[PDB]
Amino acid sequence: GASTTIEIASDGENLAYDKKEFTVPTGQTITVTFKNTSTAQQHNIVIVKGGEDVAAKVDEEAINAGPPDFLPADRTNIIAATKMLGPGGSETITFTAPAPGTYVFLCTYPAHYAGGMKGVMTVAP
Ligand SMILES: [Cl-]
Ligand SMILES: [Cl-]
Ligand SMILES: [Cu+2]
Repeated sequence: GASTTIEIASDGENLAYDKKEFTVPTGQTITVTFKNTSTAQQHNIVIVKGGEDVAAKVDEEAINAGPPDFLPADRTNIIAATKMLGPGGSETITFTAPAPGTYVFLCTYPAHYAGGMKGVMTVAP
């Protein structure tokens, strides 16, 4: 199940990814390519350091941070994040997988996380 190279995309015009979960091996370099395949939406992907409580706080810092990237000033709670992609844009991010555990991924464009645009990165031991 575990993989070091992940391809993920938005689903149509909905506030959802085409993957709700993926697994990565701990301690190794991971490549994640996100494609905003929508025709009219803004999307990113943010992998946070922990679960739903961390994700909620990053989402709130994001909407306060505002346009155009909607990300917090620093990455203390972020494993990796793309920039805010327009329709048809894509980005590839790179990070050492952290300690084994479950890590929420989410889009921080306003209302999209609450709208269900989220998933879980499981990090295998
Ligand atoms: Cl692999
Ligand atoms: Cl972003
Ligand atoms: Cu989004």
